[PDB]
Amino acid sequence: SPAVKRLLEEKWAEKAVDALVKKLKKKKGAMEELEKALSSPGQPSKCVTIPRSLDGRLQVSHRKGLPHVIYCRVWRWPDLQSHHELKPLDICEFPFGSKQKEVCINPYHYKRVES
Amino acid sequence: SPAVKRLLEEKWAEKAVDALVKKLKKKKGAMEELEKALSSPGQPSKCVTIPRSLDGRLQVSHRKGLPHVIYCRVWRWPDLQSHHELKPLDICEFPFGSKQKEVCINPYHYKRVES
DNA sequence: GTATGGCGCCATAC
DNA sequence: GTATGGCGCCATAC
Ligand SMILES: [Zn+2]
Ligand SMILES: [Zn+2]
Repeated sequence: SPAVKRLLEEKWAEKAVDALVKKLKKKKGAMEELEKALSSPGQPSKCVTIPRSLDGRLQVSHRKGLPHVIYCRVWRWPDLQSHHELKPLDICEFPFGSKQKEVCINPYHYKRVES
Repeated sequence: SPAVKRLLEEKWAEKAVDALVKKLKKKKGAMEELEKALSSPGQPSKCVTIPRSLDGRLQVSHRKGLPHVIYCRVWRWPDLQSHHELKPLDICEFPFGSKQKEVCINPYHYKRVES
């Protein structure tokens, strides 16, 4: 209940972290990994995963988009448009490209590239 | 293209009339019936129908709600909450209650009842 | 029971 | 081809 506020158009992201924290409060020690990672981009951070839809897309308060794009745009670049502006760092084990069963929504595992 | 502007949070209704006009430009003389009806509540008005979903609900720019509630709230009471505040007039042949195959979204075929 | 909202699937706009 | 968005179906909150 207060985890959402601490992790935090504003009312749409609020609905998005909400969608997220519900998935993370269920995973083991998962909320903890994320709270630390919002603090330091340079400090090492563990992967925080959510399940992957067949589509790839995640729908949040009736808007539908890719998960790492969503949570980056909540926590880093609010002007972020599409996944092309994103690229995964070398740190991350479950990037969106990976097509693996889970997908990392830790916002600092990706850098923004304006092509 | 200009029909939408003439029939006309504002940018969500704009997306809704858009969803609508596309269905009406396909029906025969249907756009015409609606243009007249936005003018006069007291003047007699023909039914303007759209298809009915099994659910009943209509999704518009990612929000989902009942059709007569949507188009009433666009064109009459913007503070309208649920379908309980609505009741169909005696004029209408395809009210939402009717569960018929089409459904009348002419905003003036319904009156608002605060219970 | 009713209300509400996401996902897989599909249809349509570039 | 990629992007985008609605509907039927289902799962969950009252
Ligand atoms: Zn990662
Ligand atoms: Zn009618």
